[PDB]
Amino acid sequence: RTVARDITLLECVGKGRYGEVWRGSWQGENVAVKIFSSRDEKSWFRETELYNTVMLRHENILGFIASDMTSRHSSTQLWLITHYHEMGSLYDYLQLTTLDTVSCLRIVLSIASGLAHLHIEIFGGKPAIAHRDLKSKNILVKKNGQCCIADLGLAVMHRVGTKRYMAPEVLDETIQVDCFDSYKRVDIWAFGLVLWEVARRMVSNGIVEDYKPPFYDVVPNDPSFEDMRKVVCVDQQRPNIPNRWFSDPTLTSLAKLMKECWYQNPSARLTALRIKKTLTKID
Ligand SMILES: COc1cc(-c2cncc(-c3ccc(C4CCN(C)CC4)cc3)c2C)cc(OC)c1OC
Ligand SMILES: COc1cc(-c2cncc(-c3ccc(C4CCN(C)CC4)cc3)c2C)cc(OC)c1OC
Ligand SMILES: COc1cc(-c2cncc(-c3ccc(C4CCN(C)CC4)cc3)c2C)cc(OC)c1OC
Repeated sequence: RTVARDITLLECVGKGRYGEVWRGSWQGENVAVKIFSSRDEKSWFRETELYNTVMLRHENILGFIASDMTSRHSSTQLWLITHYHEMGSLYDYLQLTTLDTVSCLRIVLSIASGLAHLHIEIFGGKPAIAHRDLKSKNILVKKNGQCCIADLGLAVMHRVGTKRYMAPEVLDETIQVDCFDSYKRVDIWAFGLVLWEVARRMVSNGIVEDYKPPFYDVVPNDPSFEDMRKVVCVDQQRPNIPNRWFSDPTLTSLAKLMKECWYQNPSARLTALRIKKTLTKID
């Protein structure tokens, strides 16, 4: 039996402290190849351990293909190989695309669908999973207008999260760390922020907001843990809802939904399944 494993790396589509992502080719088809820095080996191990536990398969979860460890002279090479989404991240896409009502709802309901799939325990099945680093750079846009959730390097089954998206209980270190539901409620906070980022790009009455990240007006770039704690915990600020949203029934409903993801009390926040149901009744 022939096992053709060689992947041709073609173009770098992302570089950071995590390492690099490449468009590659295997047997005539695009794949995405994440090459980990030694600094972030634990993210490869965690995502590989999760996929060795449960082979997640969902239209709104980035599709797993392979985990590879290769011995080198003086180092270990760690690759994660997935489906390739040529439209890139939601963060990328929102910069220079605006949305209509149908495309905005389709994006957010697809994210909610992927998140509820992670969060749910299925018996007889899958363990419940919290993501712990949900953000617009960790969501990819597919050609059919739905999105998928990426990067399970911090996920927990039943590195810290991106500080801009951290829930108040994470910033004030009150999170109930032994309690799995706490981690779902941290994802819901982050989902609300992503919902806000997308909703801003939905046109109503000839108006749209420019792309901005959550809290762009109250924290610096690369905000510190203290910068975030002061805004979110001490002053209890939340992202602005522009007046123009209140002329549009879809954005009026989405504003209500995002507020129900942002309660200071984590147990007051909506569940991913309740968010899905609410989105299916909008429009
Ligand atoms: C090891 O490494 C890599 C391997 C491959 C790869 C290439 N051809 C064929 C395969 C294959 C799949 C599945 C079976 C099954 C068939 C039914 N039988 C009852 C059990 C066995 C056999 C062979 C694979 C897995 C790709 C890779 O990357 C693109 C690899 O590198 C990560
Ligand atoms: C890793 O990824 C890819 C792998 C392959 C691939 C290559 N050789 C063989 C296979 C295979 C054959 C047969 C079985 C059996 C298992 C049990 N039996 C009861 C029925 C089915 C399983 C596996 C596959 C899946 C193709 C891919 O794409 C076309 C892959 O994706 C990029
Ligand atoms: C968030 O995280 C992961 C993401 C991915 C991933 C999957 N498909 C496509 C991409 C991508 C492709 C292309 C662009 C650009 C470049 C071409 N053009 C100039 C504009 C568009 C951006 C992004 C990525 C980055 C894979 C991962 O692992 C293998 C990730 O980590 C888990």
